[PDB]
Amino acid sequence: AKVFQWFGSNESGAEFGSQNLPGVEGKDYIWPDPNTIDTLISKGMNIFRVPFMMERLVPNSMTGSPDPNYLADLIATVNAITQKGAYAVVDPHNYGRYYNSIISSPSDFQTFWKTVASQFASNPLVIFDTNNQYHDMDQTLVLNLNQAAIDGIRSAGATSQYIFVEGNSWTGAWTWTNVNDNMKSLTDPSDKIIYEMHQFLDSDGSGTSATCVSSTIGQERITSATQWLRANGKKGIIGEFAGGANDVCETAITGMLDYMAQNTDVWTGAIWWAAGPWWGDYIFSMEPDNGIAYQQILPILTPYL
Repeated sequence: AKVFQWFGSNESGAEFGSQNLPGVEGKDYIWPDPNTIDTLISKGMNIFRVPFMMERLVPNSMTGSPDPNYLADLIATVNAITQKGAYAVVDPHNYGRYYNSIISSPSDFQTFWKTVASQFASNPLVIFDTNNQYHDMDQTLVLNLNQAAIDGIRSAGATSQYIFVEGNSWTGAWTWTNVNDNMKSLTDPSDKIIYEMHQFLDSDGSGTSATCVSSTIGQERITSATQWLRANGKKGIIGEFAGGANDVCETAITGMLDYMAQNTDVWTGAIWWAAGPWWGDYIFSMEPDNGIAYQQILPILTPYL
């Protein structure tokens, strides 16, 4: 694995067009291309995070049965990643919400997670990610949803796999200590919780501009999260990060990762946002062979692979 336990990319597309449910495959959304994943594997990446919509995988009620077609494509994508030996993160890219309403039933969420984990229980290279970027919702609820997900996953017999938990405030690293302290209390009989945090480098942290605040902004924005993980005996991962293809952002990216590399007692690695087949000229596209980050950023990341 060289520098970090995990270093890789998001593989985005199956969650596209979230205003259109169920939406239409090939029109509103698309699954990752196994051939370009293989290229990224060949460059040394060993983790691929796969966003999908909860409502497309389990329509109508989260306690119901899966949609066969969307599930079949999730299964195929996971197997393409893991058959080679890399890790696949199963990411319900749902912001703590289901049909655009806050998930307020931990029991219902636990049933959803038993359903999903049952599909992958024997695969130790699957990582379950409780939900992408909880935000603007009750802090105790976020804790309880993460715990319910863990309980559902382990109840399915999926005991070998790591579980990525996410906090409130869009799971931002720079905001973590201000809001997410209660997340320290999560329990897991397999002792494989990783605290996933996200971090962008533009002024407001939204990850929507190619301009970075400064050449040190990434390393600055993760220092207090690093100390929190260490003080509480936890492990973390950066599950979503990017910067534009310019000198300032390239320096900020390297400085962030160099800082994480001297703090591997807590940091397990990082996952770029994003590859996937429908990004075109996106400022952060890691998609081989022509994404701008694949061409201009990947060369600066090779030291960590």
